[PDB]
Amino acid sequence: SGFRKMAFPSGKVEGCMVQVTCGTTTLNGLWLDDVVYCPRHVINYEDLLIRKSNHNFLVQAGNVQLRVIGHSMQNCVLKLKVDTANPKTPKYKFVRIQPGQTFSVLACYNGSPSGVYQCAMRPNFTIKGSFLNGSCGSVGFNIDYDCVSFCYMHHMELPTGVHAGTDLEGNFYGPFVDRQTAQAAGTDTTITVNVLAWLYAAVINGDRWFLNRFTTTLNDFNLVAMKYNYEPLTQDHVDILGPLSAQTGIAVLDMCASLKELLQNGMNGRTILGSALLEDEFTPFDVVRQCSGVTF
Amino acid sequence: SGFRKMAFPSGKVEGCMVQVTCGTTTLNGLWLDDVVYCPRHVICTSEDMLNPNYEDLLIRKSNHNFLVQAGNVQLRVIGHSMQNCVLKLKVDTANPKTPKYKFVRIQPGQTFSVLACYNGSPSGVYQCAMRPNFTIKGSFLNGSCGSVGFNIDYDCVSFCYMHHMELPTGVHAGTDLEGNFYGPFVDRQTAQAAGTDTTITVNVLAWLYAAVINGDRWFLNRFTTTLNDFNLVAMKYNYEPLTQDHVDILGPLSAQTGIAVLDMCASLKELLQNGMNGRTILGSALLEDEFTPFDVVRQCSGVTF
Ligand SMILES: CS(=O)(=O)Oc1ccc2cncc(NC(=O)Cc3cccc(Cl)c3)c2c1
Ligand SMILES: CS(=O)(=O)Oc1ccc2cncc(NC(=O)Cc3cccc(Cl)c3)c2c1
Ligand SMILES: [Cl-]
Repeated sequence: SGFRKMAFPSGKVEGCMVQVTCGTTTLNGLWLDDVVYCPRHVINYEDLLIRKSNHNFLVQAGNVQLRVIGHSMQNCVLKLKVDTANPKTPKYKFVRIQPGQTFSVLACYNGSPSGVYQCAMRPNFTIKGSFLNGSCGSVGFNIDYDCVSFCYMHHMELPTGVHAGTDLEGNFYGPFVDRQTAQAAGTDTTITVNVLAWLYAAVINGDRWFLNRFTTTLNDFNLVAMKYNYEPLTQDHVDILGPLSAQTGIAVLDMCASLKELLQNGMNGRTILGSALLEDEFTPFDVVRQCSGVTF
Repeated sequence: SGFRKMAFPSGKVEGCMVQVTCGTTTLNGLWLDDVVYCPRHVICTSEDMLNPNYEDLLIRKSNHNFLVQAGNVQLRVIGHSMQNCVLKLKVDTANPKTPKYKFVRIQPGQTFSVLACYNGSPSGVYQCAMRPNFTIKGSFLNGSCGSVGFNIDYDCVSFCYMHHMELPTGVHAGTDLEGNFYGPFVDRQTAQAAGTDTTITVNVLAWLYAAVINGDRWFLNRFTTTLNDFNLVAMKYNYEPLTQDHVDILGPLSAQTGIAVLDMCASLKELLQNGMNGRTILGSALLEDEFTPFDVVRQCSGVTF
């Protein structure tokens, strides 16, 4: 029993965190094999990069200084070739996630990991993270089997306190650029398939007060959900929730009618899994994993 | 900016998790130097759990009855002893991944990270608090016994909790790493129930100071309170009494934000009376009590927005 916002064990990622200094700027880098990946804003980026030499980049792994022997840029990520392969390099992949998907963030300062938390890529491509100055270069990841899938690298904070960054190939999530200009997150929406998954997790943990005898149609549900700034629910989402529907005995459009009643009438002083708000940062896969005990 | 429930990086603890098997029971152990620590109920059958005599069950065991597995390697058990509710298995190999560590016993209201494991394999990490009724609201399934709670301030891992059991309400009970239970619990399948739980007042106040640091002040009022009047009101909402120690501990946050502890107590009093009126505080519609004053100072900036 119990339902917590759970992050993946961070050890495989901790053994990759390094400190990258260029002039006055210090941020975090990801050391995989003989390459250190970090935000290019550590340095017209091609014009600024051409003026740099290998010895201008100081890379520190624990108490050891790594020697930079080459450098290149890929989109908004700087790739620093180092003379030493990381002996702690785990099995890994660079993957680009979609909005609604969740991941763990290992927040670092000066190449030293300080905390791990779980979060979701919002529909407006920002993340509601917890980052201070020096956090740049902190990474997002998932673990599937013994393989670390790196999906996010932190680049900046927006004026609303939310965060923006790139995949590990340097492509930003969202219409953001890595510069000091007028940038604002778009109007955000609630991740409907995730709220439904979280409602199924509450039923599994013995919370059924919100269940009712009613069912709905996908069309009627989407007409109602569009009124509350909820993301549209697709047939793919309905298919993905299939296993949880079979385990609890509540059809996806049956649970949608519960969500419709919760949206139109509120919680009436009640909570669901210790929350007075509808939680949208657990995917259907996160719910099945936390209510099954998958290990790494 | 931002405020998340943050856990410590778990790598230093992952390199200590092992699987302990005794007969049909399999659970987690903590391998530090040449000793594996695990719940003593690993020696029990389900029948034995009603009235187990651990001393009688342990005397019938030999070293080779305990199977310890670290990754794909079998460790050889060369000795065994019981200390309170923890079994200490002496092994022939010191853990090369043993971090700098300490065993610390925490008090209610204190927070810690939990590395939830099954079959000696870590599956997840989350942050939680020791409730005033000595239980923890964790997320654990069967096979999670032996998972540990810890804090990592600087380079030293402070082990404070080892998971032993789930109570009827879904909450969890366990021991410090010396085998002493937190709360009036026994490692026995007996009519045991968690006491009525209360809200950790000093933690809610710390979290209200964190909201002010992140630029939110809608909940403040022009009022103050005496400590006695605050406690008379707080007790009616099942909030823990606020002591002078708690007021002293909140001193730094009071100096940083410019809001006296007893003035923050007055906003808390008003929030309990009015609710949030459709508003949130740090993305929450409930008053959060699982961040200590120390957690707030660690996570938040030193400059108030
Ligand atoms: C603004 S500050 O308080 O001085 O420092 C912070 C604070 C929290 C912060 C949290 N995450 C990231 C930060 N850094 C930036 O956004 C730097 C920046 C600027 C322009 C363009 C880019 Cl790509 C990056 C943060 C800075
Ligand atoms: C056997 S079950 O209740 O269906 O599965 C669970 C579920 C969640 C669980 C979460 N933590 C621990 C579990 N196991 C026990 O409590 C074992 C036990 C029993 C009596 C006394 C003691 Cl000291 C220990 C859990 C079992
Ligand atoms: Cl303590």
